Amino acid sequence: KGEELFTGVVPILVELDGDVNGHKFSVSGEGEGDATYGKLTLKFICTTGKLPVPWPTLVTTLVQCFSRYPDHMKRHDFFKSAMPEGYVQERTIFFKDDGNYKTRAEVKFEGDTLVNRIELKGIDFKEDGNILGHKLEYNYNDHQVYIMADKQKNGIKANFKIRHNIEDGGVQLADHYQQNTPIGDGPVLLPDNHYLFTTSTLSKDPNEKRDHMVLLEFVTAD
Repeated sequence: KGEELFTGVVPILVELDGDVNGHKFSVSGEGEGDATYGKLTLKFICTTGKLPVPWPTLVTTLVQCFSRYPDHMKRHDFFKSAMPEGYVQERTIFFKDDGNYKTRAEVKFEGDTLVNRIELKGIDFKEDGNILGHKLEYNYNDHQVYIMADKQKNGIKANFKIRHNIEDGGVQLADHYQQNTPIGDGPVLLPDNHYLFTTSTLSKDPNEKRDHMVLLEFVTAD
């Protein structure tokens, strides 16, 4: 099936066109993924200058096909089954007391690379609040994601809340809303409702002079 496209180490390209309050920017990302361990290792660069948001607010947007699916549930794996034709991923993210993101993304194979292309638009943000005022710590507090099949769209939806640590105290809520649909026409594994558990560690690279993000991530399903 598609599951076989991930048996070993795959390369990962992430491209991101964004516009937040008219602050326009871009992020490109390279890395690889090993679905057998749901291990992601990734570097992201603001190839346009300084990132007008804090890196953590883009972690979610910046590949759930790489999550390690234990043997007994390989049949619930929409993300690998949509491949290589891929899936669209649309999200809407509400930052409690600030604006929000609208993100479209195409997650397909291109040659041997898994490519996550993304458009991100944001409106209604306060220019001195925690997002545009760069007020969040460079840490990540993951949260599980409840995956639910959307039989009418032939794919899945999801709703989950990320907590962002606020410099000097507090947490910024980021209410997440997600649907995925398949791109190709093959059949797809519509899955039973389940969880995806993510641990995420953002580091820097001491030899990169651009505004950037090193990210190591693990995702496994249950």
